[PDB]
Order: sequence, then structure tokens, then C-alpha cells
Amino acid sequence: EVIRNLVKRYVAAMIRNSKTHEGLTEENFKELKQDISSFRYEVLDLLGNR
Amino acid sequence: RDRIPLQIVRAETELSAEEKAFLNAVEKGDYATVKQALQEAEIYYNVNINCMDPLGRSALLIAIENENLEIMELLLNHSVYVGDALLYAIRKEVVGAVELLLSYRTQFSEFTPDITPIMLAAHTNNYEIIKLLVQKRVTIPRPHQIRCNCVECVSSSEVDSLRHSRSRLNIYKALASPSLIALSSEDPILTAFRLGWELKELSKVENEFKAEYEELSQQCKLFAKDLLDQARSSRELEIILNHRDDHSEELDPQKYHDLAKLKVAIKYHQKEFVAQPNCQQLLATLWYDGFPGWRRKHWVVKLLTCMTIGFLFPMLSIAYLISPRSNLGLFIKKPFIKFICHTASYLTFLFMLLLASQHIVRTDLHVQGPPPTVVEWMILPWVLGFIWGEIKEMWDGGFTEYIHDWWNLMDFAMNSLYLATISLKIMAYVKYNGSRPREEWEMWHPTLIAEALFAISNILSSLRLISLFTANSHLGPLQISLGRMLLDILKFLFIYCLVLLAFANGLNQLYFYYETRAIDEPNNCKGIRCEKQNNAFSTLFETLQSLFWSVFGLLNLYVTNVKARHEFTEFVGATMFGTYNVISLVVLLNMLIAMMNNSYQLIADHADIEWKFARTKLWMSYFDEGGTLPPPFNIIPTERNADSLIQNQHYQEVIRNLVKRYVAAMIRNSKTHEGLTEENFKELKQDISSFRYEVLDLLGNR
Amino acid sequence: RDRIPLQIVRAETELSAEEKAFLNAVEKGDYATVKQALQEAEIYYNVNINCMDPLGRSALLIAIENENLEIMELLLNHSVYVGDALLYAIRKEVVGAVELLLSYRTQFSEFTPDITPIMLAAHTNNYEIIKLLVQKRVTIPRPHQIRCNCVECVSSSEVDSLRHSRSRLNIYKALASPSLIALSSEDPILTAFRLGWELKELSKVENEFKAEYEELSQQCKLFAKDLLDQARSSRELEIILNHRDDHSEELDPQKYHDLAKLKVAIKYHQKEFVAQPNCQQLLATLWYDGFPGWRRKHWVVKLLTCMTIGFLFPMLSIAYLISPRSNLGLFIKKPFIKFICHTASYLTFLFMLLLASQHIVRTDLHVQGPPPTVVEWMILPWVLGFIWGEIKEMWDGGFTEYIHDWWNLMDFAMNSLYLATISLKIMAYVKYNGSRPREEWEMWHPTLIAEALFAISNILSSLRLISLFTANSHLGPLQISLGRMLLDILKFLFIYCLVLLAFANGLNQLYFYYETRAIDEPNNCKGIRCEKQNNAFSTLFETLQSLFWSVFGLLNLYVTNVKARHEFTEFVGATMFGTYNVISLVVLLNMLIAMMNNSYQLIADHADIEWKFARTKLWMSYFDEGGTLPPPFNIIPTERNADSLIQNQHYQEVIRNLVKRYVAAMIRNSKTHEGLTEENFKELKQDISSFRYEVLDLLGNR
Ligand SMILES: Cn1c(=O)n(CCCO)c(=O)c2c1nc(OC1CC(C)(C)N(O)C(C)(C)C1)n2Cc1ccc(Cl)cc1
Ligand SMILES: Cn1c(=O)n(CCCO)c(=O)c2c1nc(OC1CC(C)(C)N(O)C(C)(C)C1)n2Cc1ccc(Cl)cc1
Ligand SMILES: CC(C)CCC[C@@H](C)[C@H]1CC[C@H]2[C@@H]3CC=C4C[C@@H](OC(=O)CCC(=O)O)CC[C@]4(C)[C@H]3CC[C@]12C
Ligand SMILES: CC(C)CCC[C@@H](C)[C@H]1CC[C@H]2[C@@H]3CC=C4C[C@@H](OC(=O)CCC(=O)O)CC[C@]4(C)[C@H]3CC[C@]12C
Ligand SMILES: [Ca+2]
Ligand SMILES: [Ca+2]
Repeated sequence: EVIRNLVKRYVAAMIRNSKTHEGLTEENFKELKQDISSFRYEVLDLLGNR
Repeated sequence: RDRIPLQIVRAETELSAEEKAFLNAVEKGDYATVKQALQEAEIYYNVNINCMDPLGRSALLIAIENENLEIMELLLNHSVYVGDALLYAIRKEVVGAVELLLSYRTQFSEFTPDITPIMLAAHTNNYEIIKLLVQKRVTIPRPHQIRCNCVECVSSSEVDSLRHSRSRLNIYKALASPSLIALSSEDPILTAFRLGWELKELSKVENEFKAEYEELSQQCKLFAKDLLDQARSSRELEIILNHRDDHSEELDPQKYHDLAKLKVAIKYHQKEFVAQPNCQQLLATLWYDGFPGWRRKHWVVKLLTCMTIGFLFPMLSIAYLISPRSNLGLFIKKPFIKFICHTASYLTFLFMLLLASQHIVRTDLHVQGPPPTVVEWMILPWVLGFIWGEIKEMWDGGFTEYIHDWWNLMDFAMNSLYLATISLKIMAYVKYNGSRPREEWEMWHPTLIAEALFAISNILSSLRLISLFTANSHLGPLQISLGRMLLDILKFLFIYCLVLLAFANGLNQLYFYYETRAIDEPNNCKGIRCEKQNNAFSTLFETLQSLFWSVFGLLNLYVTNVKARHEFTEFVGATMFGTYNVISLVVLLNMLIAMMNNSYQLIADHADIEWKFARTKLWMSYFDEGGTLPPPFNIIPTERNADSLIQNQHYQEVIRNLVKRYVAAMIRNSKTHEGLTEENFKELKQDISSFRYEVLDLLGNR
Repeated sequence: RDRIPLQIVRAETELSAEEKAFLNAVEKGDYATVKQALQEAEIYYNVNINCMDPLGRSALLIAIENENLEIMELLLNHSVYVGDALLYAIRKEVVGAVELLLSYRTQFSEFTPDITPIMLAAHTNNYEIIKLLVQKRVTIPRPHQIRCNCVECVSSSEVDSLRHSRSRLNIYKALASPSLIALSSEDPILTAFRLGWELKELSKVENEFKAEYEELSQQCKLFAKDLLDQARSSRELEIILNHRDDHSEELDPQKYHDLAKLKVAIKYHQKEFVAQPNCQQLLATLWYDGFPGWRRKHWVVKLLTCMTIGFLFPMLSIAYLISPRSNLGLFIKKPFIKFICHTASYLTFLFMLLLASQHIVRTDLHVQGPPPTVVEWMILPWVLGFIWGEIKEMWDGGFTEYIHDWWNLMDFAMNSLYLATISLKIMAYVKYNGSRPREEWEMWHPTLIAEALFAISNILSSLRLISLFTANSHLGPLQISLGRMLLDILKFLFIYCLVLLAFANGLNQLYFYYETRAIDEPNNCKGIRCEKQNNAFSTLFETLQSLFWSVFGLLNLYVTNVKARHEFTEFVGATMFGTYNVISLVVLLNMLIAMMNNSYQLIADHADIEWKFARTKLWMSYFDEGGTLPPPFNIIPTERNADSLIQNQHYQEVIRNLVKRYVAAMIRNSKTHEGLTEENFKELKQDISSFRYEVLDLLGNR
């Protein structure tokens, strides 16, 4: 029972420590850029006029 | 088997597939999907809005996680279970979520049971969130004194020591928060002084968690220093440093009593606060009262004016006695002038000490009870002033002064030896009334003892001059650093002391059989101080000296031989001596060098702040009106509430402006120094995802 | 006056307001606004499409800057001036822009005139862009050898030395690019070996830019090691390390056939390549050929095993002579077994050196021409083998490389001293034929000289054992580091020699007047090696020895006195000696300690790679079958195109896979760099701005 609670707390802390530990990389910038490009292309499908 | 089968050892309850998609919508920012699922949950009862993901994060925690305020209200409107959501919102530091949970009104948690919203908000140090909670009439438990034996402190420690220790540290982390102190402390500077000092003491009693408490204490010291950094005028700095917290008497004349806040900082060891450049600049103006342009002067002009005042110290001292109000009688009261006069009055004393060995009337080497000579008579008034000054300073200082600085230990020993010399010379003068050849004097003749005691005092008096290096910018920083290395060296001498005793016992145990008499030695000399060293290890007392002198290579190897020439015994004794030399000179000596090099590197990065703190204490000891006359001349014989209220009003006005500037600077410093994390990338991605879903819901055409 | 008026000193041509808004549209990503402004300028001629912003960036450079490809094409369609925008696109590393400028077919520039698209692409090290340019038949200038006196090299360095030096460095930066080497090099590993070695030599000749060339050389060394890291099987590693770069030629059967590329790496000092764990693991398998489980064995079994083979070294050596093909005659050929046999055959020689002085026959101390004794006869065959073995390497290896190794200098001196001892012993044997008391022998008696020469060789022979520490994992790393500290110590010995000579000249100049004769000294002994030291500074040769011995405290202070007792002269001479002691023992000695501590810290971070390189050379010297027999026993008396072509085909196949894996890893290693810059924030902001303008352009009911 104690081991079960310790693992639960440890897993949350490690998942917590990652989101504040390391900075951004090139893979994050590429991912963010692709999100806008996908949104731009999808929106441009509904062209009211041209 | 040759394979390890992996299985879930501690299995939790699985989450339905319908709930899995419902949580995915919240993460994606899909407001429309979440709204339908919540509304559908009111009829079908297929998915649980409180679906507990094994990680513990429900939809509400996911909504708070992504800072999506609009969705969080959507779930809150549906009566979702809150539980410890406020703590999670506070930790995330989202002002919008915290306000929503405040106005809205055993499960696994990421926080210990003792954490409260106010305590956690102070841990994050968020000024905006702390202000929101403080406005709602919150309170924090008061920690008991460190040495408390009440029923609660003892019972809690026995019931749960681990929880009791963690609860105490959590409270002190909240109280040490700069944002909380700036918001709720009447006098933030005084609060930081006391809180930081209390944490340093706690770090000693709590051995296990010393590092945690030492970081909190350092955080309090920085806050007070940073508040002082926001002063923008000399008037603001003067108001802060001259503020008196209380008005209980405190009107004793002959006392400077004008920098009360600065003196309080010195009492609490606020070295960074004292070493602040603006505080130092103001102090230098008082220290150099009579020299408005001291810094601009060439090093030759400075040196030339130092001897001129020093040579004039006898004249300035007399003027202060005859006409204190006169033009000349006021110069000695300037702190830097007074410091030079005292130094000159001490260099004169040391010069006369050199003269004690130069002019001794020949044929007087045999007077058993000789009276004081010419040099001794002049030295006498100086000694009485030194003894009187220490007793006089001890009456006001208190019997706890001897434990503050190690220089006062040298002053006590120096004065005690001088007193013993005077009494011993008096006894010899009365007991004997003639002259006898010095060769026939006994070992413990009073005159011989007095001469030895006097010579020992001379060494101590000269060494006292090293304390004056603190006033110099070049020597002070180095002298202070050297004194900080002596405490580490003293630890090492404990290991060497045991090694010396271990080998001294072994060598004496081997050689005490062969002790010889002085009559049987050449020149009738016994010991290691003879031209032909002998009886090095005959007695334990002699053995200890022999091993001490071998550290400097002054013990000859032939002392390991005995007259009977017992070859095996001599070789064993020489091997003990050889082994001792290896341990002390090849191993222990080099270990001390390595330890000293490492310790000096750490000391070197704080030398400036430590020296400036030491020099401030030196300067402030000359601001007072009490000990103006050097030792040679120091023995010659209305409503107050209105003033205190105004003085407090001005202090509060300055404190208000300092906090405003400090808060803005800290809010500014965070936005330009902290780097990005995964929480920011996740937030940015969710923003686009939410916008994409919202736009697609309404095509807007056809 | 009291104010400094600020103005533009070097004013450029101002940019019209119409152009200012036109450039702002490009930065914002406003495609619609840019399209109209370009079209408007086609008729009205109001704005300059080539508007030169004082910063030098036109619209085209701004379009390339933001990676806005579509607007770039929009500008390029309007015939905008190109200049050298390809370099800017290449530096930005935007594949789309580079392709557009390639297909598209006075002024201020951010690049020097010598930079070309291929050179700049290699500087960035972008594999994709370099491939695009290489496919279009590009070339790079070939740099001349470092020591070139041709007309072009001399003339170019005459007109513009600064430009000549920068042009050469730019070429080497491109050639050292790992991406270019992987793409255009037939043998990338060999190319990296030669290129990195050539850059190290360049960093010496071109000492002004030594740091730049040393970084390029390190970059080449890393690339070769990283290529080896991509090997995934032992077969791949075997193919790479055993590849011969089309030697043809004749190979000595006495030499080691395999590991051709590993030997090339050792020749070029590729320490990281040699120290690679997979390369080391393969070498250990060959080194421990006869012990498949050497690592798994306990340290006791290893130690017990070493002495067993060591004691049997005489038997194994004999077997290799009698029946080399026999089972026992093959053991000595195993490299680790052979190393132990040689070590055992050398420890036996050192043991007999001890026995030379342990056996004494009375009445033999007076034989002037004594013949060799029992120990000397056994030692003789060892010495002949040692001399024969060293000469065997003189012709085999060559004069140049032999002297490069410091241990060979000790081997030469040791063998020369042994040869001189033998000849001197022979001359004494022939010249004299009787026995005479040794007390009457002359100073330069041949027998006395031979004894001194023999004793000196014994010290050198024993010190040779230190070179065997390289084979040990515990002592080898420390022994290698100690030898790296000796080069720094030798520099400091230059300053001390100047100090020693300066004071030796001064002391001898003062004391040479008072030289006394040996007959006038007690015991008839003259010099500082007497019981009562005298004539310490009488001659320059004696003075140098006296100052040397005072470094160890072996010179007594009374040597500064003269018989005539000239007080002023004695004090001056003692002050010279005192000043020398301060400079050498208080100042110079501590300075050497401080420098050694700093130099050891740097050496300590490369100790592992340095030791492994040294141990690899030790191991490889026992792989060959040339010097199998230890010194005691070493004096006893088709068409090859098909094989070389196939061996090259397999090497090319492995190289192709290694480059593919390396390129992917480097492309992978950049995306996880864990960093971001402002150029990324600018690009992300521009994407939203471009999307916002495009969406807004489709307005509804206006
Ligand atoms: C402690 N000690 C000592 O007391 N004497 C004086 C004896 C009475 O004169 C010695 O001579 C003596 C000695 N340690 C010795 O070697 C040690 C010295 C240290 C520095 C500890 N390292 O480095 C090692 C490598 C372990 C050698 N030696 C010299 C010696 C050696 C062999 C033999 Cl057979 C005889 C003498
Ligand atoms: C080089 N030198 C020397 O040669 N002798 C021997 C003379 C012949 O016996 C000395 O006695 C002698 C000396 N340097 C001396 O002091 C120096 C020593 C060093 C280490 C360089 N630091 O630290 C300072 C602080 C500069 C003092 N002193 C001692 C001395 C001092 C004053 C007087 Cl009036 C007489 C002696
Ligand atoms: C050779 C021995 C026996 C001389 C006597 C002892 C010295 C160690 C004393 C004599 C004069 C003293 C000095 C008298 C005045 C000054 C100036 C004072 O500096 C200033 O106030 C100016 C600015 C600065 O230099 O910091 C600091 C202390 C110092 C160096 C004192 C340090 C201690 C000194 C050198
Ligand atoms: C008392 C002192 C002077 C030592 C005894 C003298 C010699 C007998 C010593 C001196 C140096 C020794 C050598 C130092 C290093 C090595 C390498 C060592 O090689 C290994 O197998 C090392 C394996 C590993 O890496 O752990 C084998 C023993 C040997 C030849 C040693 C054999 C014994 C030697 C010759
Ligand atoms: Ca005192
Ligand atoms: Ca050799």
C-alpha cells in the first residue's frame, strides 16, 4: 500500500518536473510552425471569393 | 526462463473509452465537443464528468493546466467536484483561475495535507495572487520557538516527527516570501532582518534540513538588500538608516545613536545590507568628516597628512582636555582623525618597547630587585590606560564580549601578563635589597619570571597591529581572508595532535629505559637544546618536544642511538621516528595544503563583502564620543511622542515607495530572464488548436 | 559648453516615406500590400523596388530573412536586383530560397569577396544545401602547401597579406566540413585523418590564427571518430580497420599484416579514433589471444598466472628456437604472453645488477685489471642483446622517428655507457697485470672510471621499468599524466638557471680573493663535501654546486665567513646568499607549484584517451613477429588486383552505410538542441501576421 502511494506521487512529480525543466528545441518550433500552416491551408479551402 | 515477463504489478481501475475521448477534447481545446459531452452526461449518464484519470488529473485539472478559462467555467457550471483545485490553480499561477475558484465557492493529491492556499501562494511568491488571498482574511500558523518543550511541540514530534518537521519548514517558506513580507509586514526591513537571523539559527538545530533553512535565510538577506537598492535620493537613505523601531529611553550621551537601523543590521549580521554601495558611501562621508576631497587626493598627499596628524596626536589630545569646545579641541572628535591619533598613540608605545632592550645600565644585570628604569616609567601610563580601557569597555560591553571577536582574547592575555609583570617586579623589589651575580639565581627567581612575562607581552602587543589592516583597502581584504582560513586549519590540528601523541607514547615507551644523567653528558647539558642532542625520548614531555622540532628538521638522526648500542632497539626506534616523519611531513602536511587551497577558493568570492562589513565595525567604533582620548591620556580625570510619530510617518512613506519600485523590478526581471518550458509550448499549441476548432464550427459561408 | 550635441557624423541617403511603408509590408508578411506596391511601381515609378535600406537589406533580403517563400517569388517576378542574395539565402539555410535562386538563373555586403556559394554552404555544414550545389558542378580552390614560395603565394602575400590569410582560412573551413567530406570524399576516414593533421601543422606556422586552425583540426578528428561510432557489427569494424589504401608494394613477412587503417590513425595521432571502445575491444581480443576469459578472472588468478609464465620464459624462448611449429613453440607468439616473457627476461637482468655489489671477495679490491666476475659474465649476453636490439631498430625504423621517443634517448645512453664500461674494462685488463692498493690509484684510473660508468648505467636500467606502467590500468594513466607535466616544468627550469648563474657570478666575484689551500684546511679536505665545509664560493664551478645544494638545505651558514674576518664582506656575501634563498625557495619554488597545479587540472581531463593511445602503441609493438625472442635469446642465430579490388568494394559498402547513419544522427541531434533564438520568434510572429492579412482580405458586406 505504501509503495503504491509512493509510485503515484513520484510519477506525478517526474511528469511535473519535465514541463518546467528543459527549454524548447527545434522540434518544438517546427511543430508550432506546422500547426499554423495546417490551419492556414484548411481555412483557405473555404474561399468566399477569388 | 530466458525472458522477463512484464506486467502491471499495481493495477488501477481502467477508464472507459467514452471518457478517454472526453478528456482528449479538453486537452485539444475543443470547446464544442466538451459542451456536448457535458450536456449529454446529464441524460445518458454514460461518462462520469469526474472521471479520475490514473494520473489523478480530472477534466478540471486539465482545464486549469492549459489556462483555458472559458472551458474551466464550462465544467464548473456543471457541478464538477473541486476538491483541491484551488491549490493546483495557485501552483499554475493563473490569476483568472484563482479568482474563479474563489468566487465559485482519500483521493490522491500532489500536495501534503498541511499546505493551505495562502501558504502555497507565498511559496510561489506571486504578488498578485497573494494579494487576492490576503484580501480575504487569511492567516498562517505561528511557529513555536526553536527550543520549545510545550505539550503540543513534544506530542507532535513523537506522534509524527516527519510530518512535524515538514509542517514547520512549509510555514517558514511562506513567511520568508519577499512578496508576503512586502504586503503584510509593517516594517519589511526589520522583518527580513529578524526572519533571516531566526532561519540561520534554525539551520543549526535542524541538522538534517540545514540546507533548506540556509537558503531561506539567504533569501531574506537578499530582500532587505534589494529594498535598499531602490533608494533614489540621499534623503530617502538617511530616513531608512536612521529609523528607530522603538522609543524606550535611549538617550545616553557619549553615544553616537544616529544610525539605529544600520546598527541593527550589524547586530543581525546583514553583511550584504551593510556593504551596499550607497550605505558605504554615506558612511565614508561621516568617516572622512574633515576631508571633503579625500578620494581625489594623491597617495602622497594622503600619506603626508597621516604623519602630520599622527605626530600631533599629543597636542590634539591635550586640547580636547583643556578646551573641548575650542577650534583645536574639536578635531580629535572626527572619526578618521581620532583613529589616526589612537594609532599614533599605539605606535609610540610599540617604539618604547623596542627601547627597553637598548638602554640598560651596565653592571645592573645583577640587581635582584631593580626598580623601574627610564623606559619602564614611560611605559607605565600606557599600560594603565590599556587596562582601564578594557575594564571600562567591559562594563558597558558586558561579560559576553570575550566570545565575540578573537582579538579581545589577545587584549585580555596581554593585559593580564602586564599586570603579572608589575606585581612580580614589586615583590622582587621588596624581597631583595642588593646585587648578586645572575649565574647563581635560582630557576624561579621573581626577576627572571618577570622578564619572561614582559617579553611575551611584547610579542602580543606587536601582533595587535595586524587588526589595523582592516582599515586598508589592499591589506584588509587579505587579512580578513587569512583569519577565515584559521578555523579550517584548527580542525586539521586535531588529527595531527592525535598522531603526535600516538608516536610520542610509543617512542617514550621504548627509550625511557636508557635515560642518562646530565653529569654524564658532555658539557653537563641534558636534552635536545644542547649542542650534542641527547635524551630526546627519555621522558614523555621531552618526547613531545622532540617530535615537534623534527617537523622543522631541527632534530638530528643520531638521537635514536643509545649508549649500550642495542642494535634491534635502535632500529625500531628509528623506524618509529621515520614512520612519524612520513605521516606528518609527506601525508598530513600536503593534505592541509590541499584543504587550504580548496577552502581559500570559496572564501575568495566573498572577500569584498566580508572586508567591508569588518571595516564598517571599525569605523563605527570611532563615531561614538566615549573613548576619544588615546590610552596615554584616557586615565587623566518636551514631549517625545510627537517626534516619534513624525519619524515613523516619514519611514512609512519611504517604505511604501521602495516596495512599489521593488515589486515592479521583480515583475520586470522575471519576463526577461526566465526561459521557455514545455508548459509554454503546450499552452501555445492549445491556443491554435482551440482557435482552429472554433473557426471550423462556423464555416461562415454557403 | 556643458552639453554634448549629438548628430549624425556619417550621414547616408535618406529613404522616402513611400519606400518605408513598402518595406514594412514585407516584414509584416502582407502579401496583398506588397503585390499592389510592386504593380503600382511598374507604371507610376514612385517607389524604388530596389530601395537600399541603410542597413543594406532590400525587400529581397527581408523576404529571405523571414523565409516567406511566396512573397520572394513575387519580388523575383518583378526583376529585382539579385546581387549576392544566394549567399544570404545559404546563410539562412532555407532550402526553398536556395532552390529558387538557383532556378531563377561598391555595394555593401556582409560577406568578404572571396566567399563563394559552395564555400559558404560548407561553412554552415548543411547536408541538403551542399548536395544541391555539388550537383551543379562546383569546385573549390586547392590551397598550396604551407611552405610554398611560388610566385602566386609570394606575390599574393605581398599585395594583401590580410586578404591572403583570410582566403586560405576560408578554404580550409569548407574542406573540413563533415557534410562536404561525407558527400565528396572517396575515403572520408582517410580524408579526415590527413585534413586534420594538415590543419594541426598549419596552426603552428600560422601562429596568429592558431586557435582557428586548431578548432578545424579538432573538428576533423571528431568526424572520423563519429563515423566509427556508427559501426553496428564486428564484421563492419574489421573491414574498416583492416583496409589498405591500395598499397600494392611489398610487405615484410616479419611485420604485422592487418590493422592497416588503425596504424595510419596512430601515425596521424588520431587519439580519439584509436581510443574508441569498439576499437579498443577488438584490440584486447588480439592482445589476450590465449586467455578468452581474462577479464572475468579474479585478480589473484591473474597475478598467479603472470608469475607462472614469467618463470617459464627461459623454456618458452628455447621452444621457439627448437620447434617453432610445435605446440609449446607457438605460445611465445601471443602478444600478451610475449610481453610477459620480455618483462621477465628484463626483471632477471635487473636482479643480476643487484647481485653485482652483493658479492665481495677480499684481496680483489686491489686488482688493477681484474677480469669479469661470475655476475659480469651472465650480464654480458643480456647487454649484447640489448645493443643488438637497439641497432636492429636503427635500420628497421630510421634515425628520425627513433629519437622522437624520449624512452629511446635513455636506451641510447644506457647502451653507450655499457659499451664504454666494456672497453674500459678491457684496457685496464691489458694495461695492468698485478694488484696495487686502491689508495694509491690515480684520479682517472681506468678501473675507477669503469666502475662509475657501470653504476650510472644501473640507475638508467632500473628507471626503464617505469615505461611498463603504461600496461597497467591503475598506474598507466598516472604515469602518462606525470610525463605530460615534465614539459611545463622544463620551461620553469630556464628561469631558475638564469637566477642561479646570476647569483653564482656575484658570489664568486666576491669570495674568490679568499680561496685557501687544502693543506691549510682541517683533515686536508677542500670543498663543501667535507665535514667542515669550506671554499664554497672560491671558484665558479664550486659556487654553482654550493647554490644547488642550498636548495635542499645542505649548505651550512658558516661557509659565508672568511679567515681574515672582513665583517663588511662577510655580511654582503651572506646577504647575496640570503637573497638567493628567498628568490629560489620562497618565490620560484611556490610559483612552480602553482603552475603545476593549473597544468595538471587540464591534463587530467584527457588522461584516459592519452593513456589508451599509449597502451595501444605498447600492444601493437608485440603483434609483430620480429622481436619475439627476449634480449637473452635474440642474439643466438601472382595477380593482386582481384584481391585489392574486392577489398575496396567491401570498404565502400561499409562507408556508405556509416555515412547514412551519421548524417541522420547529426540531423537528429540538431532538432533536440534544446535552444531557440530570436530568428525563430520573428518567423513565428510573421506566420500569424501573414495568415491574419490573408484571412482579413476576404471581407464580406463592406
Ligand atoms: C618508514 N621508514 C623508516 O622509518 N626508515 C628508517 C629505518 C631506520 O633507519 C626507512 O629506511 C624507510 C621507511 N620507509 C621506507 O620506504 C618507503 C618510503 C615511502 C615514502 C613510505 N614510500 O614511498 C614507499 C614506496 C612505501 C617506500 N624506507 C626505506 C627502506 C626501504 C626498504 C628497505 Cl629494505 C629499507 C629501507
Ligand atoms: C634577503 N635577506 C638576507 O639575506 N638576510 C641575511 C643577512 C646576512 O645575515 C636577512 O637577515 C634578511 C633578508 N631579508 C630580510 O627581511 C625580509 C624577508 C622577506 C621574506 C623578503 N620579507 O618578507 C620582508 C617582509 C621584506 C622582510 N631579512 C631579515 C632582516 C630584516 C631587517 C633587518 Cl634590519 C635585518 C634583517
Ligand atoms: C613597520 C611597522 C612596525 C609599521 C607600524 C605598523 C603598521 C602596520 C601601521 C602603521 C601605520 C598604519 C596605517 C595608518 C593609516 C592607514 C590609512 C587608512 O586608509 C585610509 O583611510 C585611506 C584609504 C585606504 O587606503 O583605504 C587605512 C589604515 C592604514 C593603512 C594603517 C594600517 C596599519 C599601519 C600601516
Ligand atoms: C618494489 C617495487 C620496486 C616494485 C617491484 C619491481 C618490479 C618487479 C616491478 C616494477 C614495475 C612492475 C611492472 C609494472 C606494470 C606491469 C604491467 C602489468 O600488465 C597487466 O597485465 C596489467 C593489466 C591491467 O590493466 O590491469 C603486468 C605487470 C607489470 C609488467 C609489472 C611487473 C613487475 C614490475 C616490473
Ligand atoms: Ca579590546
Ligand atoms: Ca628502444
